[PDB]
Amino acid sequence: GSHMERPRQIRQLRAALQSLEAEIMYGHTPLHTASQQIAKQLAQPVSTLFSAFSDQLDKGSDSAKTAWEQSLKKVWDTLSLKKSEYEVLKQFGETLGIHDRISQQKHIKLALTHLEASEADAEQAQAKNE
Repeated sequence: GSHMERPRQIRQLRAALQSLEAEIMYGHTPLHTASQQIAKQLAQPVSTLFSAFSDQLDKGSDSAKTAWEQSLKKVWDTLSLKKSEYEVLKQFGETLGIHDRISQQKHIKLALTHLEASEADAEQAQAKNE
C-alpha cells in the first residue's frame, strides 16, 4: 500500500545512501562492491536499485553518474515513491560527477537531508490517513 510503503522505502534509501557516502568519501571499497553489499541486505524492491547500480558500474565504461541514472530509470516503476523522490535521487547521481571533494560531499549530504524531509512529509500524509 503506497502511503504505507513510501516512508519505509525512503528510510531504506537514507540508510543505503549514508553507507555509500561513507565509501565514496573514505572507503577503500570499490563502489560496485559497496553497492552490491548493500543490495544483499536490503529488501526488495529498493535492493534492486543497488544491485543494478553495481552491475552497471562493474561491467561498464560508464561514469558512476551515468550508471546511477540508468539504474534509477530501470527500477523506478517498481518503487512506491513520488516524483519529488525521483528528482532527489537524480540529483544524487549528478552529485557523483562532482570533482571538487568538499562540494561533492555537501551535495551528498543535501540529498540525504532532502530524503529526511520527504520521509517526514510521507509519515505526515500516512498519519493524516489514520
